[PDB]
Amino acid sequence: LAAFYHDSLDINNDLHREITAYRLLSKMPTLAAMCYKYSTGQPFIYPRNDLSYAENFLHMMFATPCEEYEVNPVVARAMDKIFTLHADHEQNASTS
Amino acid sequence: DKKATLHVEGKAPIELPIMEGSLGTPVIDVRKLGANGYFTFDPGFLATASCESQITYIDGGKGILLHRGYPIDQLANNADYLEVCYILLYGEAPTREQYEKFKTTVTRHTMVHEQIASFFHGFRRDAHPMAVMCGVVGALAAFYHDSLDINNDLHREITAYRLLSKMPTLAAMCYKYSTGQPFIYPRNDLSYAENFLHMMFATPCEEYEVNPVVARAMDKIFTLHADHEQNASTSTVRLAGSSGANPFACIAAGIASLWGPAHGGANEACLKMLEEIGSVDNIPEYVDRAKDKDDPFRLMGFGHRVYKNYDPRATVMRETCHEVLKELNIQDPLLDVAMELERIALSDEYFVSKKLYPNVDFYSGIILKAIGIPVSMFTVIFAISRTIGWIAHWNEMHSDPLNRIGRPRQLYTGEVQRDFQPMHER
Amino acid sequence: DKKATLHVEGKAPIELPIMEGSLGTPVIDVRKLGANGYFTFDPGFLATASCESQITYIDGGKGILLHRGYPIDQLANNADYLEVCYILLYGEAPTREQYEKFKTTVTRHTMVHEQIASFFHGFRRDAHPMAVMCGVVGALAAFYHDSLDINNDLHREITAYRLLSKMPTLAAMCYKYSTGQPFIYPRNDLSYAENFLHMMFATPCEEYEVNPVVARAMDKIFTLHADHEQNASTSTVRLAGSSGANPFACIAAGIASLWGPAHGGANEACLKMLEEIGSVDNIPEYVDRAKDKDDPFRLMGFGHRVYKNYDPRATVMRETCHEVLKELNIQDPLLDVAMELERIALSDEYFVSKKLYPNVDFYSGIILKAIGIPVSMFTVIFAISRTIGWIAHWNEMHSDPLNRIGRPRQLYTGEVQRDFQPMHER
Repeated sequence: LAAFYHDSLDINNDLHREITAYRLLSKMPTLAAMCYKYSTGQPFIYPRNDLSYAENFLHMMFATPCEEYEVNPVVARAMDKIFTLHADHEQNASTS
Repeated sequence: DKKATLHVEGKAPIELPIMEGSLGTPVIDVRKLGANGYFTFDPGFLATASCESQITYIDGGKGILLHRGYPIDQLANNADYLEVCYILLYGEAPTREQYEKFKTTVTRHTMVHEQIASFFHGFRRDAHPMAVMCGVVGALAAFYHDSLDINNDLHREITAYRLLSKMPTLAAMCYKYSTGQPFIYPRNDLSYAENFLHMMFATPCEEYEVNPVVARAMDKIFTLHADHEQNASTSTVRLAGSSGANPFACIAAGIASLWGPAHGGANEACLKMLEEIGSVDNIPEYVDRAKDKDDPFRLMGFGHRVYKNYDPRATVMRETCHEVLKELNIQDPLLDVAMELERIALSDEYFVSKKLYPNVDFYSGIILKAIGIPVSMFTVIFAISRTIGWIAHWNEMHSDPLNRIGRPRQLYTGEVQRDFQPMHER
Repeated sequence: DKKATLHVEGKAPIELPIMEGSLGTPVIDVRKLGANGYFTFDPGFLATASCESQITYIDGGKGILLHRGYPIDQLANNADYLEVCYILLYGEAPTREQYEKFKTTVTRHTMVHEQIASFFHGFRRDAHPMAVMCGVVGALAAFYHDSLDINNDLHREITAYRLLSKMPTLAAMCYKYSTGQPFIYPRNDLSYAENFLHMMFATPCEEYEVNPVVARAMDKIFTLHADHEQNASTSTVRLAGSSGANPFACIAAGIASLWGPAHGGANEACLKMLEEIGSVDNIPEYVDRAKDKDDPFRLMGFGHRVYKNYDPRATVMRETCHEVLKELNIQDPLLDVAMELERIALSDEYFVSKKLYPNVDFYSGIILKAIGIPVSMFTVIFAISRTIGWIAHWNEMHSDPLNRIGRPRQLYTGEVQRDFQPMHER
């Protein structure tokens, strides 16, 4: 990603910084599910706009081209909660 | 407890155990012949039983074909192919629950790993499909070799599911590859034969709907070619497996064998004979060129080397063929030719008398061509069907107490010992 | 013109022709046994001669190995491998001119098409080399299938040159592929064995100079494994070829066969036994664990199933092994172990009495490991050597008047005929 946007990207322009945050926020789950698909040798699954963010992650993770995958909403709820409870933690190794 | 005795001239009688099976020809046990200073001579092994087996029984003269004791006609009129596969693997008809579980599992393995899907781009698109099929089955060997302990009978069970589930996926991939169309993923709401045809013919441009008469036909085809006792390719699979070789590499060897025109070309040779006649007009003349013993032209697809009177697979294939043609209502000169040859075989005395009935190859060629399967794919389909028999033989071989590495003999006809002299000295 | 007679109990005597070769065991012709209502039973075909052949003669007890009548020791002490290959193909020692022409041709085919070089990227880099080797030989089949008429004996000659020239290129490619180093092109100023080692070990980072003692050793290794009469892999190549299969697919089947641990693992099993002993200290204790009949530990690489007294290949390999070790002057605990086992085998009565001499596998394992060839490549090297024997058998089979498709029999031990009832009715 760094390679790809480096030229368009002026870190002093606070508006480029806003776009950059949307980019990481939107793509991170797509890339995550891609790693999963890659490592197990299954095909990538495109995002579906009719899905919520957590729903959409699980779908990209577990769906196959072989049938309709239906995300169980208890699980989608759980995944949402997980994202939330790990969103931020003040200063710490990785944030620092 | 009988015995045969073999006498030479001034040597003592040799005693050889006679063994009998549940059915068919008794055998003379020659395992110890070598110690008495002879081997047998048997080109093609036409008289040599390499093994005991419980899978498939054939008695040609009487028109018998059995899988685990079940007659093929009853199997084909009353079971789907996967059920027949169950039988070949486990030795008994499954319960409904065992069958449901068997279908679910088959379905789960139907997708092919992306790494194996990539391997197609190793071939040119015009490579012959059986070739591609060999390579691709060899890739499976690469892929599972490390996880795979052939002594663990549970790895062997998984391996059979893998070939059973993937073989049609790979087959349809070869087809798509060679015509430059995109691969089609399996669909779980489809039956095994349905799913094959869909992966073969669907496109991303519309919904493809598999006609159920055709899906029925394809199922019947799989079934009627599932297994055939010992024969070039099955023996190849056993012989290669007797060294402890990876099962997928053994299957690949079987496919290599099947691809030989003398094992896997009968379907085509039969279409080729129809094109050679060209028109209904030319029937009687070509009829007579078959009859001319000195005329290279013979009728391909009539009578049988083994099912001399009646092949019970032919009766089913005949009925399936007529359904397909009525349903697709094709108009083609070669069909008419084919259909007229059939009327003649079934009336004309010389055909009824010389036992020259339209055989299983005749009808399966017609069905395959009528459903839009190209000639280059005929043997690959044979391969898809037979794979389940290969693997069951392989398994049975592996579980045999009498299993050991093959080392056939020869009769030496070459040079006697002579001294070699270095090139500088000549 | 003798005959054997086989008697049953109340049936008439059966008359079976006895055939004799130029050398070795006479054979009882059973081609017509079937018509009298029997087959033989012969697991492994240990007593069944599938064919006539002039290529290689073995008499184990007497320590004889002949290629077109030339004894292997004379061949190995006096010819290079390509000369031996010439002999296997054409049946006679070449003149100097025929040999020069033969070398030039071999050299011309040594490069592999870029399209075949690409096919490696189909595999993961850690795939087992024999696997890669199968696929890659299957790719050759794809590539030449259309140009290739197996009935044209001139296509068959070209095909043998192709396998002979490329097999070492592909072998070294598997090696480079699996270790992630770049491929090394053939060099025409090098000899065949020289050129193999160079393609195996050179890098773009400096001039690689092949040590000539090692190149000599590698040549000897090729030679001593060029051919071995009928056996799992060679029989596999014939059996698969009997259907008219593409020669490259037949070779691929042979490689599949060879890869089975019971055909191609002897070298390794022998290194594995050395690592298991670990130190000179542990010799006598492990010696005694071999002796314990109830102790799974046996000595791998001593004595022989076939060359019961003396393998004449072992004498040469012994001398080659000592040259290599003196030249490379390696210091390794496993070498010391190996060398001490050797001193013992050659003195200790129980070894000399039980005929447990250090065999051709013992020494070739040591040479291979000492020259930096990894274990994963041991069978691939066996495959490179043997390919020339495979192809000569294949050719001879194809030129046989008695050639026909194999269809071995079975003894049926399965279920008797039973009715099948549909699942809904159970």
